[PDB]
Amino acid sequence: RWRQTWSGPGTTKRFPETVLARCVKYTEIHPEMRHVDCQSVWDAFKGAFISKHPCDITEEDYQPLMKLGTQTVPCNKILLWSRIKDLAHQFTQVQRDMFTLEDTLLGYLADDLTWCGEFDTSKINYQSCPDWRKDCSNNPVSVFWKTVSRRFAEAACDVVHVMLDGSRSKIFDKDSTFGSVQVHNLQPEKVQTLEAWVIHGGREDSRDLCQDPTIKELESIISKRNIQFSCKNIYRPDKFLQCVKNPEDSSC
Ligand SMILES: NC(=O)c1ccc[n+]([C@@H]2O[C@H](COP(=O)(O)OP(=O)(O)OC[C@H]3O[C@@H](n4cnc5c(=O)[nH]c(N)nc54)[C@H](O)[C@@H]3O)[C@@H](O)[C@H]2O)c1
Repeated sequence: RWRQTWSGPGTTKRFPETVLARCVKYTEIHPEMRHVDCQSVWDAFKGAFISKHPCDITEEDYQPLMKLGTQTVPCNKILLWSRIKDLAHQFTQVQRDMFTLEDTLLGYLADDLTWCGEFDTSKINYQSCPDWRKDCSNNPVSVFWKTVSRRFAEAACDVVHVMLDGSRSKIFDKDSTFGSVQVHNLQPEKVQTLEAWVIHGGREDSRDLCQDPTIKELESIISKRNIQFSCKNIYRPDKFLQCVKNPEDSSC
């Protein structure tokens, strides 16, 4: 076929098999998630979007999945990120210094995957899925991520960290999931400080990007919520990762 329904990529090939194998892998590795039955997890995931108009998905559709994937994360060890997923994950890989959402069962199941169904049909749509901008925002992927990102922000306490891409037009973007959802769902009764790490993509020296207009916006939004704001430049992401792997000795 030469003309698809939606303007975005279709469900990832072997989506059922992949979600299930990820659930097996995760539950075998993480002892706290040993009680999880993976078929019922798959079934709840499936029940959220199958037979449903892929432009009419709600947070409620994902409630059975949220329940089965319930998980305690150390509240003071949360790492948020925005436009810098690779470094965030390489970082938390080193010695579980922290957790990203993709280190939870639910985030781990869905990471890098696309999925949608069809109204009045129980088929998975492997040909196309709604683009969140071109088509509609209430689609299975977008709704999933909004819901889990929010619950993950709500679980944080004490010092929360966020990695930001210092080479973006807007280092902090109000229209990102981080800026539109997570910053507004950090709980001021629990969260003492939001500390931003601004990751330089820029060669060598470079500016004090903690002074960037968008970082000041972030500071201002967070301060008006009664949460403290902290910022640090990461001038050389290569040296940072090395220092995390091997603290001191090296000129860290
Ligand atoms: N792992 C993920 O794919 C993912 C997707 C969406 C959200 N997250 C969580 O929010 C933060 C990252 O989201 P965000 O700040 O939007 O950063 P990015 O722009 O790099 O988002 C990653 C992808 O999510 C896609 N995506 C899909 N739907 C949307 C949407 O409705 N609004 C929106 N802003 N982005 C969307 C988008 O096209 C990107 O491909 C971070 O703390 C994660 O824990 C993670």
